Amino acid sequence: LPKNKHVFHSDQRLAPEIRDLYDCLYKLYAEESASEYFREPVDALRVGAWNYYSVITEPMSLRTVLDYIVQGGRYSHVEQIMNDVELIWKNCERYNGAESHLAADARRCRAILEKHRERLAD
Repeated sequence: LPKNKHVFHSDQRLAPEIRDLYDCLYKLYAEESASEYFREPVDALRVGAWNYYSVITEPMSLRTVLDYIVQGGRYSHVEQIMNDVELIWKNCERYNGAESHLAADARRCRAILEKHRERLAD
C-alpha cells in the first residue's frame, strides 16, 4: 500500500475535463471529512476484515484513482474515472451494507463530488 498521502499535482498534459475531475477528487480526498474511510486502500487482513478480498473483487479508493490519473496510461475519458470512483461507493455498500454509516458517508461523498463538478462547470 502506497506510503504517505497523494501529493497534489494538477498536470497540464491531461485533457481539461480530466484535470477538472482530478481537482474535484483531490478536494474530496484531502478536504472533506466524510471521505475518511475512502481515501486510502485498506490492508484488509491487518484490520481484521478477513473476507474483504473475496467479497470485493475490484478494490478501489480515492488514492488509487488519483495516482492513476497522475501516473497516466489508465484513463482516456472521464467516464472511465467515474467508473472507478463509483466502485468505491458500491464496494462500500456491498461489504458494509447500505444501512451502515460508512455507506451513508459514501453516498455523501458521491453527492458532494457531483456538486463540485457542477460548480466548476460554471
